[PDB]
Amino acid sequence: KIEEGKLVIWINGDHGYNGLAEVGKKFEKDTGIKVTVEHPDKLEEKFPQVAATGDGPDIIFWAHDRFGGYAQSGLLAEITPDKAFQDKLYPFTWDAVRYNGKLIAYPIAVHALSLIYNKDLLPNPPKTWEEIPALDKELKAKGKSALMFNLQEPYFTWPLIAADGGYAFKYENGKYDIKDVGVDNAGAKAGLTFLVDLIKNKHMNADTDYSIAEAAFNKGETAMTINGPHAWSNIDTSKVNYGVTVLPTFKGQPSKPFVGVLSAGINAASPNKELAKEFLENYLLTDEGLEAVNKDKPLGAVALKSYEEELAKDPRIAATMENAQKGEIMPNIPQMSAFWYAVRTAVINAASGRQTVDEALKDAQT
Ligand SMILES: [Zn+2]
Repeated sequence: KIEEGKLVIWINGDHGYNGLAEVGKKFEKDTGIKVTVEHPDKLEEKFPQVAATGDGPDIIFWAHDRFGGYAQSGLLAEITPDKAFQDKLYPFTWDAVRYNGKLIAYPIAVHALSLIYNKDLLPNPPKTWEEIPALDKELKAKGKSALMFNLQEPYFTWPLIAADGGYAFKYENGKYDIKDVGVDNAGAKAGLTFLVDLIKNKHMNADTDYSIAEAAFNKGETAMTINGPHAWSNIDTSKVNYGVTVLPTFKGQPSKPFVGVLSAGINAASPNKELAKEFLENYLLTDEGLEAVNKDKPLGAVALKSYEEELAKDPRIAATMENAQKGEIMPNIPQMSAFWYAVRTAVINAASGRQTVDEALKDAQT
């Protein structure tokens, strides 16, 4: 069982666990209660195991898309923020931590894809997808290319597919309708066709993955890529003069990336639920608490309005949140997994020519 009278917190080592431990110190220095921050390997797989026997940490930090499965198993306590605290965070971030109508975690950080561009090769990046073919022809006359990004994973291609009407599961009145999938409607077909035409006209290559795209942009071979906040650390080393901006529009509508929310959940077996609430609301989710974690390792964009307004002085972070609000929350329901594999195969088959766009998307509907 979980020990009463202390807080044990699990958070991945790629986040500011040392900064989180300093927040624990301010807590441990005006409450008396000790906070121990641990970063065990594969914590997202260990947590459901230990929490099923009534053990594990008091608080777990992870991407919200895994918290739906935790909540399905009753591993997470229903949190009780009052309306005043809820208004301190962006409303769409609360959508990411709701399961079966219950809030089951506190939103912390916000992740979304943006357009990354080389200011030297391209000082004013394009605003729409439609102008990218001609811009590629201009750059190819100089021996550069316009755009390279990961075509193997649908996380990277979905923003264009979703723009004109494609969607995963219909989201209304706070619930996903698993009987309503929108991968082969007219809008999804239109965006995927534009993608395939880019490959047929040799503006992109179907075999490009994460590594080929990153290496090409970091060496100045291509003018743009598409990636998230975790990729910036590599571009900084390349000394490529780069910027981050809003994704291009398609048919006048914004590209719609899926939004990931780093969230903090309270173990349902914890005897320290009131201590955890005090720590998360009044120490971590403050300007001073988020600053302590951010100075350790950058969080990207954040769900707390007051601190996001300061972080957005960085145009890369402002662009991240702008794309996040133009996108959609990643569904946390279990059917989401069958969606991703289906769309992954459809995009791969349409890009290579194994299937037409219509046939690939139809097979993805079922
Ligand atoms: Zn992150």
